[PDB]
Amino acid sequence: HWGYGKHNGPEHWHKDFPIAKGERQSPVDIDTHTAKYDPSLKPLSVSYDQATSLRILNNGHAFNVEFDDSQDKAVLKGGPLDGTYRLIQFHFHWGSLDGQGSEHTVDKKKYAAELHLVHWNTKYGDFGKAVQQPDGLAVLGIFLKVGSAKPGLQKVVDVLDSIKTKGKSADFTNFDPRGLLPESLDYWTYPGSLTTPPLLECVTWIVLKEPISVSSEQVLKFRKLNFNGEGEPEELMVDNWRPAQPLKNRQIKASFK
Ligand SMILES: NS(=O)(=O)/N=C1/NCCO1
Ligand SMILES: [Zn+2]
Repeated sequence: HWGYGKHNGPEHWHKDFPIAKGERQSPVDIDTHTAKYDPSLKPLSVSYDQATSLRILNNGHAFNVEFDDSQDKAVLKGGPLDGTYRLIQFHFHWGSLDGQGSEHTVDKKKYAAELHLVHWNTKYGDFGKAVQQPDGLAVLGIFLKVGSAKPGLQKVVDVLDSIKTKGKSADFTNFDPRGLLPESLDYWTYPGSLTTPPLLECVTWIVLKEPISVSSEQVLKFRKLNFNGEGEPEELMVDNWRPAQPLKNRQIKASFK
């Protein structure tokens, strides 16, 4: 199926998923001089104090930390958003080397990794219905640079040995995603898509300006995961990012002056 290799990676996805060449694909390069401060942006609200994490899964493309989204427990509101968006999962994209890994870029700069906190608009009832809507999803994107360790990441790092291969999962209750956030909530926003197949154009992207720092040891452990299943030849899970796509008829707005 689809993946990140030379024979099934981003250059091939359009054959099964023609929206790959659509009008609102993600990620994009964020040209900081072209982005415009938007005074209509209401304050952003990240309310994760009641989050209920459940499980961590290696899905063959990345690992997902999944949340109970059966009630408004961890929600995103404000900023460009109308209404309430419920956290369903987070995951990362990362590189083989520290100089690449992020999906979005900032003035063409690539970060070592990028965290995506995925939320769905509660007006549509379920995630599956939300992904049939142009305002179905909101993804909070956070860049990772290598420097000092991120303490709130370490519990994720330490469980990765138990989900090495595709299809493995582990309990991952009582994880607090507040520990993955930078100090500032300044952000850029634009309308886009999922960055993995099926590449659906349902996402309001909110990309924080401030990266979090993680240690070289932390990202090195991401790179020991495997794309393959148990019993198959080892394919390290690295370079699971889609490059920047054409901006087309979009404007990136900044929340900050
Ligand atoms: N990288 S991404 O756009 O968050 N992609 C997905 N796919 C399912 C939900 O999030
Ligand atoms: Zn993602």
